Amino acid sequence: PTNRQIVLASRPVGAPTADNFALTQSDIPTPAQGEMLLRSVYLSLDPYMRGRMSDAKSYAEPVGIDEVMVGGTVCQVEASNHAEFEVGEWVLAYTGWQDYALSDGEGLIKLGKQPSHPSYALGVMGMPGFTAYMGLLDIGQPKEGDTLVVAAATGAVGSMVGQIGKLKGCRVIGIAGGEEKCQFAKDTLGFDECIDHKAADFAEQLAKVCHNGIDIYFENVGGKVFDAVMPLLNTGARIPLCGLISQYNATSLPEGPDRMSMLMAQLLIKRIKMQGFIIFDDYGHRYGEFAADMTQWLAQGKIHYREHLVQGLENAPDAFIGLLEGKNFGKMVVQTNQPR
Amino acid sequence: TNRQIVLASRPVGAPTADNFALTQSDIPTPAQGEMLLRSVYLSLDPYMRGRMSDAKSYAEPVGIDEVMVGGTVCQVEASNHAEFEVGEWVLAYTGWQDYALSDGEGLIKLGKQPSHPSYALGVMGMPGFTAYMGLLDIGQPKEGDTLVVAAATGAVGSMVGQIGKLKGCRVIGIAGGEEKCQFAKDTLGFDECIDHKAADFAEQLAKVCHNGIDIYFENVGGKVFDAVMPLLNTGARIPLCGLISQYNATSLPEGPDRMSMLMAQLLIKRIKMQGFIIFDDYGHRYGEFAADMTQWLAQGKIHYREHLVQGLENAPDAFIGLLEGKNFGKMVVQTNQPR
Repeated sequence: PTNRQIVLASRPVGAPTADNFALTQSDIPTPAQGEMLLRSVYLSLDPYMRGRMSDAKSYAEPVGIDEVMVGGTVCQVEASNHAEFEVGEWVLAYTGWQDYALSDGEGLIKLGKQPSHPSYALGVMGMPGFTAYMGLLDIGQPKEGDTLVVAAATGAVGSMVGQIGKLKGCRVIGIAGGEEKCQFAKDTLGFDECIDHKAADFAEQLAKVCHNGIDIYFENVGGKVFDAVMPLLNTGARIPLCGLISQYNATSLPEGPDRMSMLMAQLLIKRIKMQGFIIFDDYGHRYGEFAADMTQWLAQGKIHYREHLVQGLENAPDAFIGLLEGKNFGKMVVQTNQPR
Repeated sequence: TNRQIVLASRPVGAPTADNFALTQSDIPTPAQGEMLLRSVYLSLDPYMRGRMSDAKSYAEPVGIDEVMVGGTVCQVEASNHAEFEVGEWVLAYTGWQDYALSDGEGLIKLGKQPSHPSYALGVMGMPGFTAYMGLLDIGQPKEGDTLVVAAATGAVGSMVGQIGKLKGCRVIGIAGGEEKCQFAKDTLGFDECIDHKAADFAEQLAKVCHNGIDIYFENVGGKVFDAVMPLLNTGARIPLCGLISQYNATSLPEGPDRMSMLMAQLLIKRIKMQGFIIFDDYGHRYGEFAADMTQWLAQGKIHYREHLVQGLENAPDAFIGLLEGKNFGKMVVQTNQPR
């Protein structure tokens, strides 16, 4: 009768390794009046967690040494003394890489006692879909005929961005690692083109398919991908800035002269809006509209959601390492437990 | 004769007199549906430094032996348009010359006998409008926002700070040397103004920006932005209007590449950085701007300083003086006595 936990053993140096994570046990905490006990079924693994393990200054305190790794979870209520929550109720929570956690109410019921595809609340109906929706529609502001480019195209956020872009009237050009993912983005995700960033002539290929330039670049990756994108940006382009995965493993900045002023020069001469956003901020007023649109778009067949499910909490570290290596196909989720 | 100041050679580093040549040409003839404009006032502005360089930009570089570009206040010497009558004052973009042809694209301002017509190059023109569009549409100031703007006593910067103040911002200027900083505070209504020549500039800025920076109106870039960047708040906004500090640069700064550090900061602080060029199509906004600024002027909330230099042939030296920061207020050159 134990709460297993994956904790941060040490901060990664470059790419995370198994040694950076430790599996530990703890007595199941007891809900103390007005609280409830959540038991996890699904755990989301996402690229932004790499940043959360690092000491870099960020939007949140880094995960402490020997503290439980953080993350979104789909749980059911094991026991409740809240009691606006009944036992057996499924919930979207943020309880991290463990079996159990206490909660004073902050999640959202999803979708009750017997929901269909509850793991979807971690993907298309959850944070990655909402990230795409908010970033693309509010910052990108797609118009009919806009050219939209997004990297990590077959990943959770990117695939949502591309498909929402397509239904909003964009020409959609993906960027992804390897020909199989590029072919999947075109064949199944409805991308107009998808360019392999591993190709020796990656930048020329991108330029070739973006023959009318780029109006929206949804930024997930940074690094060499953004370097290929930048010269193709159109006047009045928009750049929703969501993540910079390519640099999360860096231990130093690139050599060579400082190009920071070149970025600023380009934003000016092309009149570009570049805007960062963090999806965990207070967008409560927007969840409902998002949920309504996405439910409709899924039903209309305009959204294809791919899930990558790994069994076992103890496999979360290797799965997470696998995710960062690009050995994932679609949104990565770990089933931590059999449901009750 | 139509005198012209032409680009003789592209500047290397700071412009010199040799980069400019004075030439003459026969006064052009308006050919039916056209008109002949005769300049009275010529605007001199920092962005012209960029127009002289070979750099890729929003506009084609000024050609060698071509007439220098710029906003002008002219009157109609002769018109066959003829929605324009002779003697009518106009805001145009005819550059550093006495005369030029026009098929109508300017705006009548303010008729045959306007008050302060040179103001259409300043508080009521491009610098005022630049400040207005950048600050209000991109900056979106709220009461209590801390606004920082460099080149604080320059034309755009002065307007940004004063519009910022009347929108409820705490306004911190940045300028070169103690006199401009004192003038910004005493005459332009800046709450503070920090000397960017000070060895502890960055700490001085941090000291007065004790609750951080919510809006940074970017005119300058370089060392100033380097001091600003760590002080930016979550949700900050950065209207990007110019980068004067690098207009003289012949190479990129040394040291490792910080492009990814800027991008990381824009993400973790959820910042909006947005370039804009004031010569784009904002025609639909001109009336609202003129109306708002007329009101703010009447309300005593806007102090406009003009620096008027006599003689077209002094435009090169005046402009060089402007870039050296030897200007006080908006630089205008009177090219001719009016008719």
